[PDB]
Amino acid sequence: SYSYDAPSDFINFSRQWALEDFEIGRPLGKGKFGNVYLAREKQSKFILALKVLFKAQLEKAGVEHQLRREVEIQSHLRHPNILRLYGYFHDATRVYLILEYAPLGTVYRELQKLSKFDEQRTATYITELANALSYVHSKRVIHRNIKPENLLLGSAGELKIADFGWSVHAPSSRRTTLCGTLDYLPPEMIEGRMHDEKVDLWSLGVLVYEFLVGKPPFEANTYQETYKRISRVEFTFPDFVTEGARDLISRLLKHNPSQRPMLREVLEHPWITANSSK
Amino acid sequence: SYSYDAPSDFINFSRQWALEDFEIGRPLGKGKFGNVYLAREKQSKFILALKVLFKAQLEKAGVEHQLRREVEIQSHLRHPNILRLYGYFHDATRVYLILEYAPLGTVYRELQKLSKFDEQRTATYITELANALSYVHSKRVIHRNIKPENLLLGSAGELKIADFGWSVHAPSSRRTTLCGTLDYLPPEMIEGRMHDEKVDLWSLGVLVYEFLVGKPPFEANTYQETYKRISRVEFTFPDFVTEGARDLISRLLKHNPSQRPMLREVLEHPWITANSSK
Ligand SMILES: Nc1ncnc2c1ncn2[C@@H]1O[C@H](COP(=O)(O)OP(=O)(O)NP(=O)(O)O)[C@@H](O)[C@H]1O
Ligand SMILES: Nc1ncnc2c1ncn2[C@@H]1O[C@H](COP(=O)(O)OP(=O)(O)NP(=O)(O)O)[C@@H](O)[C@H]1O
Ligand SMILES: [Mg+2]
Ligand SMILES: [Mg+2]
Ligand SMILES: [Mg+2]
Ligand SMILES: [Mg+2]
Repeated sequence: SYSYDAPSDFINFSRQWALEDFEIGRPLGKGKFGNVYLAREKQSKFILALKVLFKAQLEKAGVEHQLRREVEIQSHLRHPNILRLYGYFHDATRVYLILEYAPLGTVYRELQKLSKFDEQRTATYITELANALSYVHSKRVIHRNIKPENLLLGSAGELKIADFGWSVHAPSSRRTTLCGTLDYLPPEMIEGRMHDEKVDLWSLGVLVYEFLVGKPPFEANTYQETYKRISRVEFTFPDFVTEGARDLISRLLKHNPSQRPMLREVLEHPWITANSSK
Repeated sequence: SYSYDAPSDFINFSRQWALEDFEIGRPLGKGKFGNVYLAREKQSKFILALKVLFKAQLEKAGVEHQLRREVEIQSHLRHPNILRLYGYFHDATRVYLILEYAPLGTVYRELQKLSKFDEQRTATYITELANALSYVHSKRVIHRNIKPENLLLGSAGELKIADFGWSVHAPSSRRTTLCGTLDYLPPEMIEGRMHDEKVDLWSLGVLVYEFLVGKPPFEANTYQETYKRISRVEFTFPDFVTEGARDLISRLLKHNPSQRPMLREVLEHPWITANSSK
């Protein structure tokens, strides 16, 4: 049940994929269902990332259909600021995603090192991110999981959107995380609200805030308090956040999704154009 | 922060409550934040249930405000088929709910013993449940957690609705269980859909099915499959479920909440009146 509408054939980086095509290196990270390994295609010596997923853990979590969406959606996207998915294959026990290797790690880790980004580094990242999301949204795809952990850095330090495991086509009501006993709840208590590409515009506004401040705007001790802060749009600005940054953040963190700007208004925002290098 | 609009004064079952007012017996059950104990008020020797909740665990889960709703809502309800909450009190570390003692246990356990209920036992329970939910809904309260574990049995074998920890006033969009990182999700991805008292009509239909069949209609191996079965109303009937029972169940398990019958149509349904003893 692992036949996707996505490439599975050998690629000459200089016949179906096989595990014997790859040399394996250090783990680049640990996912929930397996590790992502630094890898190399043997013939071309091309460096890639090999995401290994265990079929047993995929099925016990019932996530086999969202994996299909991740593979099919990401493999058909071609953008300099989006992580390539060159193809996939599977054997008896594992599924392998052949991913573009991002050498400079996650924006999450870079934010940990630098504590907070200056306005120019932030505006440049937001330009790259808005460009990539514009391309994603032109395909009617919602990423729905935009956050520093899922933003990788290319060899030139540019942003690469990664982790399309939650991506869907707009509009959608699909949930992302399900917890608790559902057996007795009606549909109106388990189904998510209808949402579209404006979801990623909100996440983009959260990123502008955390890039400049060093912490997310709705941070709280419990899930419930964070839930209320988000639902009621309860956040405040430290005094060092400039007026132009406060304007862009406030325009993006709108409870009404239709009131959030188009990505082109973000790219042309005065604070962005004044501080971005791209 | 544990001052509720609910009784906290001593009651003569034959001055504020104190833990010294009660003799403690065996645990009647184990909740998520503490045990429910068989207890006895010393002066009157009146047998009750003492629900003990640890403030430290309540706050680390951020559930202090839903506890207020549970205490305030349940303590103002007076119905023979609803578990009384006589009052509450708290000390430095714990909150105590003084509950009516239900001698014959949960419907859950009775269903485990009998495997499945005959049509007459089922119809009688549904009559008692519909009567109690009619009273609850007359107060514009949604229980939102109707299931066999939360239905207790009085000394005469009658149903008693229990566990109002999820109860709210209609209409509502409050979630019941929150899981996963919310920090980057927009409101439309974390907020629940608007719902009202029709929620409990769906749960009632699930109960009719499980009472007669012995298993819930949307049972599945994963949360995701169960989610899809509920959202798409995917269930089938074993051949022994009679035509009248199939009619009542199908009328209640409507995806559109407004298409579900009033509780009075349930109480007057031909299958109910033909088989209920109440
Ligand atoms: N192409 C890549 N290049 C470099 N590092 C990568 C790449 N893909 C993944 N990683 C690293 O591996 C980690 C886990 O990958 P990820 O795709 O997020 O797994 P996941 O299970 O789908 N999501 P997560 O729960 O965060 O692990 C990431 O946080 C990165 O640090
Ligand atoms: N008044 C009562 N009389 C008799 N048994 C009771 C009473 N209240 C609770 N119990 C038992 O104690 C168990 C736990 O009580 P409950 O009120 O459900 O705790 P909870 O944490 O709010 N929900 P749960 O997660 O199921 O424990 C129940 O399943 C019953 O078996
Ligand atoms: Mg991730
Ligand atoms: Mg993920
Ligand atoms: Mg319970
Ligand atoms: Mg409960």
